Amino acid sequence: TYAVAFRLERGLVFAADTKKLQLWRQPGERVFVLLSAGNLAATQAVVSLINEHLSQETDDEVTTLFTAPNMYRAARVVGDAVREARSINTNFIFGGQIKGERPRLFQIYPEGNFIEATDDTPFFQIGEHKYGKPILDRVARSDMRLGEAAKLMLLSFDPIDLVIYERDTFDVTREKRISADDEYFRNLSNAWSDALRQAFSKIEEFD
Amino acid sequence: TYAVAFRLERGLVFAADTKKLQLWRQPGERVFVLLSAGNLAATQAVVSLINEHLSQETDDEVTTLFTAPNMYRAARVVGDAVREARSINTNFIFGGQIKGERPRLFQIYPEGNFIEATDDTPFFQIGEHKYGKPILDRVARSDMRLGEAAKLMLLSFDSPIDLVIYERDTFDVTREKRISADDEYFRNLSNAWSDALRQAFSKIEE
Repeated sequence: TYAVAFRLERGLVFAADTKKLQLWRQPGERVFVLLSAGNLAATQAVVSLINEHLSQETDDEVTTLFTAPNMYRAARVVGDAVREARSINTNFIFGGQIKGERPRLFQIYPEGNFIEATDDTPFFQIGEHKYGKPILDRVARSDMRLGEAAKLMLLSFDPIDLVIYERDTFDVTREKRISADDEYFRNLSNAWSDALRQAFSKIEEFD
Repeated sequence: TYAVAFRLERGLVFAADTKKLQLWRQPGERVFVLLSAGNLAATQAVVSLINEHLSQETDDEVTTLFTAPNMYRAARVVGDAVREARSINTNFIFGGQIKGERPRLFQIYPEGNFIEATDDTPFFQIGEHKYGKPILDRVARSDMRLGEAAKLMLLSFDSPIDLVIYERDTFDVTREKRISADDEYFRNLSNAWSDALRQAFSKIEE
């Protein structure tokens, strides 16, 4: 499998093929999205540990997703789960927003350490292969619209769960599953062939 | 690691990143190119078996690269070496031309069986990741110019790179060079591709 996420000024966009996209939410206060591109047992193990602490934790000092005061602290909670799940290979992407702070996006490595998305590096890719990485490197900007980034991300896939998180909304109203049978996806793909052909036609003319 | 080849009306183009590109030739008569996407030992074992039959073969009925009457028969020689090398799990690409026949291109699997390039899909890719497959699927044409195809192969890859261009009916390979990352021509082409992609994406935002 493959998954990809973008951090933009207007918010966050998450995409993963076929659940590979996991959602936590306290209405008005916080939203979290975890993307996975490992095996099904590995995703469930990490999700179960996160949920165990939310549902059964007795110790007040242990930080959970719902007591984390900021997104860095929340990323450390997910980092702990990813590390501990190995006891029960691939990276995870974790992003979201807590009230009082900007939306933030992280890539979690197997040992629980992570890196954060920046202005210069506004997206993360996970899976066996980082599909369409050159197209993202060349075209992506942190000030693109959420719908524009969603389109660019879908063209890098070559059944897809797509989630657009709008900054300061604390919900996932703009969520959608996109099949091969979908109408707009085929028409977008057709337009992308013609545009790439025209683009390369100008490259061959340019020389 | 990566290699790619194109079968065009005007000839053949071969590319591999960093030899993983191997040449054989008889002036005016035949030319062959092997591309590898495995370790040094696997590539070396296959090449050494091909050359062993060319240099030391006592049995005249055994087909070699220089006795093969056509490129299908030449591909079977390479297939035998690829299979026998595993005695001493990566694909190879094999292409060339023998006098009296069109240029032909093949992808060899680990057991020595192969498939030939058709004009529907005029290219092969081998390695861990088939880098740029979607760009090649969308843009590649069998009627492209040789330089045009080479540019598409490098731009779709978007990684030095060893490149070989064979012109149809010449039966020699001269256009062979190692393209570094700092090369000024590849820089200018890369910058033009970014802008062309940005223009292309701007048209689909609409």
